[PDB]
Amino acid sequence: MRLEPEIKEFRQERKTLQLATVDAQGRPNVSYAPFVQNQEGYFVLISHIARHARNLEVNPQVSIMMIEDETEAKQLFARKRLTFDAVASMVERDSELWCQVIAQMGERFGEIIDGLSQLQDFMLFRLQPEQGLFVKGFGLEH
Amino acid sequence: MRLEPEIKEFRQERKTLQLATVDAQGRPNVSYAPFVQNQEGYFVLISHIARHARNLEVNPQVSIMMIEDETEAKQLFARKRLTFDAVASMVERDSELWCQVIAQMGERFGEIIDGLSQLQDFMLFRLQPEQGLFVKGFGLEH
Repeated sequence: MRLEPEIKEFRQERKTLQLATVDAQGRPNVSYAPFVQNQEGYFVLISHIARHARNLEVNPQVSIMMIEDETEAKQLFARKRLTFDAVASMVERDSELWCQVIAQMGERFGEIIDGLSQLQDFMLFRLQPEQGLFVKGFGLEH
Repeated sequence: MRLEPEIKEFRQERKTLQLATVDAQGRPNVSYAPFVQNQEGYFVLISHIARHARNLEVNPQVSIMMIEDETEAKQLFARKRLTFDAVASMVERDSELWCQVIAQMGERFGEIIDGLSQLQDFMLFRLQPEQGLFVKGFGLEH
């Protein structure tokens, strides 16, 4: 497959981001979150109870990775993946952006989003890429 | 399944760690690496060319996650997973621990290890847990 269409198929199939966040003193945390993406950036809906949400609140930098499953990988030392760093911003509840992304998320993930989007500790973060994109295992590399 | 056997099964079946590292100014990076574990800690063999290896060298804190695959998860918003923070240290090439761990890795991962263990950019890091372990999706929770 050609590079560009393979990237597209991958972004459409993968439902989760792996995230590296940091607290105010720069202690690292790794976590994951289901996501949707659109013209405004990548969006995750996560719990303030968990560290990654409290981290993105105080220190709005994230390293993001979208990666194929261990069991799907031809080569474990070369998992097909897309990686990029981003700047995090919280999305105001019930704002126009909020309603759009929640809608999108419901469409991708279904009923579950109904409950989650009601809970006060669940915050919506917009993540916007800034320093490039790394792509491994696509096109000529597949 | 009971908690303890379910954890045992997971660590045996899961072959990579997802890593959150930080550079000298505390900027996050997300990555992954095949691992082995033994009584000396968790071990990953990674390239100094890549950011995570240079991060671990200069700022040796890391957040580690072992996580079930996306396509296998019953619920995407509750992927079964183990998470822990750790301290990293570099293992001296051709030292006793190096030879011990390379043999273990070759056993888990096969001949690929023969090549990587000979590339000078590939370094062996020991990751040791310092602040307990978070267990999500096991035993009574399953």
